[PDB]
Amino acid sequence: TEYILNSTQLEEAIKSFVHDFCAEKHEIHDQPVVVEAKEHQEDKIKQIKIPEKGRPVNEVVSEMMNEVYRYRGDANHPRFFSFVPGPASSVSWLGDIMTSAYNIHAGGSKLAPMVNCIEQEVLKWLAKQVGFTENPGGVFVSGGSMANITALTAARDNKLTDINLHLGTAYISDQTHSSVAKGLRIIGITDSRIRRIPTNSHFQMDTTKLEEAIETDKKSGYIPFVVIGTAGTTNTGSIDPLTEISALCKKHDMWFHIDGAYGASVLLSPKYKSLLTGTGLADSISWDAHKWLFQTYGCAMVLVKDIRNLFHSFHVNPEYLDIGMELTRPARGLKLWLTLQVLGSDLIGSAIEHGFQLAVWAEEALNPKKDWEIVSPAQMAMINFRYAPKDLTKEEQDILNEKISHRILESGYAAIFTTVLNGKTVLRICAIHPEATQEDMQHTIDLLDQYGREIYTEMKKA
Amino acid sequence: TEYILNSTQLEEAIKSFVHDFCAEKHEIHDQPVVVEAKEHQEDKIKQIKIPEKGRPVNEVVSEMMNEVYRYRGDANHPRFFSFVPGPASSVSWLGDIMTSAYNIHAGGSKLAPMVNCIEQEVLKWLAKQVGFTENPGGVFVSGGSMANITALTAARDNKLTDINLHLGTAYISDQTHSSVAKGLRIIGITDSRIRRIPTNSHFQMDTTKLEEAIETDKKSGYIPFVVIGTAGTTNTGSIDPLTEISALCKKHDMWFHIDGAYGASVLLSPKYKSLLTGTGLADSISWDAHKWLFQTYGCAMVLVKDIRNLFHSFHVNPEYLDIGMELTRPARGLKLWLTLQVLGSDLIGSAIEHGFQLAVWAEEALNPKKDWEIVSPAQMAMINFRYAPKDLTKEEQDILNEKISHRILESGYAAIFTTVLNGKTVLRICAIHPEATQEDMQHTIDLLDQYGREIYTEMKKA
Repeated sequence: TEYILNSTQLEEAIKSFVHDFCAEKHEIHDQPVVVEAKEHQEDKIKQIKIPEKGRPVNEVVSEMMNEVYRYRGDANHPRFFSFVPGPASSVSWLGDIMTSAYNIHAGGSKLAPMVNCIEQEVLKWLAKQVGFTENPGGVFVSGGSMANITALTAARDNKLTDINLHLGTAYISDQTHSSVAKGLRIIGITDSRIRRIPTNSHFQMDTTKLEEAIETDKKSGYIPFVVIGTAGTTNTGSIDPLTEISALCKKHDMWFHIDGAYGASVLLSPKYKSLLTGTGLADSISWDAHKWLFQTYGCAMVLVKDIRNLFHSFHVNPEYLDIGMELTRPARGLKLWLTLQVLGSDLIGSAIEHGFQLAVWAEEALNPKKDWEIVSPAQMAMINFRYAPKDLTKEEQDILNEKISHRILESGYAAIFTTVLNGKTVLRICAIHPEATQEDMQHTIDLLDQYGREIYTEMKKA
Repeated sequence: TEYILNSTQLEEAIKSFVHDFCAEKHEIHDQPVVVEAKEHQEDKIKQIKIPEKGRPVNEVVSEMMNEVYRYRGDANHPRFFSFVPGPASSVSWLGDIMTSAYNIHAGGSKLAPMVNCIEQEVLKWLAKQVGFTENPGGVFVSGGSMANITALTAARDNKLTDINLHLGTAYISDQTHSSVAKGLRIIGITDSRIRRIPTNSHFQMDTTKLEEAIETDKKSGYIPFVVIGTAGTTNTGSIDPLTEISALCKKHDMWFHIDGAYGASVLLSPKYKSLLTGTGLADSISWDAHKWLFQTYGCAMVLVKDIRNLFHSFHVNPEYLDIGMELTRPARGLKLWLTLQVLGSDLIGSAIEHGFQLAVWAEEALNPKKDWEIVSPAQMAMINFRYAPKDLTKEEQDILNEKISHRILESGYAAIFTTVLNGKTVLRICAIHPEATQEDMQHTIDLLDQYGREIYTEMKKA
């Protein structure tokens, strides 16, 4: 039992892993972006049981490095063009290492008071960038889903009671992230009472159809209580009409929550900050640091304009008076604080702006290309496009684009996935890697066009 | 921008911290259990701003180590007799380092499939220990709070509709953790509809008064839908009558959820496993690994007997079909798996049993002591006791017990805090440190008795 907490075998394995991993960090370019697992790999894991007797440490570590951690998308590779695993700074890694070492937590007791002070300082700073100048509040959460549910609960407790909750209705767009409707169900709003407002050609929420749905629901006897606008859509990086939405909310006595899990980072970019004008109008906003603030999963934030709303929703005593929904938390904000102090907000701002440039470069490289359609132009480091030769009908065009995705993934040169946009299968690129160059974007596009016409000629008909 | 993700200054700072921390791990005994911060320390943190220009890494590192991380309760000290910060194995630390290094996540996408395979293997194994043999399900959560709300949301969707949700009532004891009632509010159950059933002298839920409240509420027109039994109360480690409660739930069509954030680990102890007979009767159960599975915050699990109930509450499409409430999660289960593989379940079991022995040793040392009352006997590594000389009245007895707590904390020899139990201030000991000895328990009690009569004689009246 004296070798449970600490042993020399462990102390060595830790130092060895850190050393080895730092060394392998310098040969990321030589490695494929995405390594895929074979179909027998799952059973290989399921056949390792939870043993009664312990195993030698480095034997288990090697097993995890080879059989578990190996099969992933390296988000720290410049040509990993997805954003769900975000590029993770080693400053953030260091934050995790220290926080886990000291074994401390946020909230809960008062044994670690400075932990909460650190997090509070960050949340205050983030409040400034959003546009909350009055008396804001906030809490660190594990992700956007948790950020969304936290805000929507505050929204619900602020607008509805237990006897009219069944009459409450919520409003989102068809490009709104799925966690929002999911979170709405959890707090008591049925899917039948969650309106999916259509979007522009620019994928922004149609505020005209929004108001129509609001007046109709109000007339039916329902109680419209919240509109969720997205600042940085998952698919296209589009932004809902923030001022227009806020106007309707003030008019119809509705809570305005902005889902800025991805796009809220743009506030740190002096060049593109103006795109999120009116975030300070919202009553609450979500923000993930593991997306565009270069953190490891998971470090996300939710901010409210009036802190009294978080108290009314999440206080412990006397249940009628950060917090919520957790009591004791992992010290998530500590690694973000460390990142801010070491890198500074200017540098982080510059990195975000480089993300915009990468998408633009992808579009500029796609323009001369023949039969390449731009479904969504370069917007907030994102771009959606497809190879659509006139010869192939609708169905075989979608299959073509999917085959292109598989072809480049197997090549291990870049990570590009397919998303359904406007009814058609579309290739998507989200480039936010700080060290990605124009050559990276150019060659990738050139490699995509190559695969595009390779599979094109493979359509031997009939 | 090329020094955001990685730099030599960072690679050195990482290797330096890990190396230095492992070295200081050999002098934990020489250090005080709790280091308390002065009243100027908060301002010392608030005066450091979020800089636009980056700071040198080790300057920031030293700052956090000295001004932030320094002020904490060392849970890895054998005489830290609280459990909220649990004793953290370095295997768990290693798990954190690896998980953060590879920058991977659970759920979400299909880029890291073996991560989910690993977590699922653990959850299946944990299901076996609870008694879910039919078709169970589960998801890793950030803590007990998240485990409770996940299960209670499942409870609600299974028993109530949107128009009678306001009529639903829940039933807990006066010893049930505060996160439970808080979570009930979040999913739509107001505090006025959360019944606090009184407890025995053994601090177990009175199943007789429970049925009375159920029949009364049923007659009033309310809809009793869930009872939350606790397997291992925060204060005394008491266990509610699991079979009695389950019987009532089957009879009255109610969901049975067990809060085993702390006590569910006892299932791993072959000696004391029988104390949790009937856990398999519940429809859901919570379980924290950062409490008695020697993990860092936060690593917790929630299990349900019927996985379909979790699907009905947390599915994404078509919202009428792990998961919930999160989509993408930190790979929390990976560090638990590493711990399980390295230490084995037998060794973990032995440590738990050693926790029991420590509490027993505290009681055995307290029996000969005069004027020391045992409010709660050694139960699940917990014991509650007080120094109550007949000379001092009720109020000054409580003040006495609080001063003893302060006296031993300032000495830095042990961490013992006060809890209110049966209306009176009481010293509480939770000893779960795998390397704590009988001398540790004996000297602690002897030191308390010393301080007890020291403050006693300081009551110079009148």
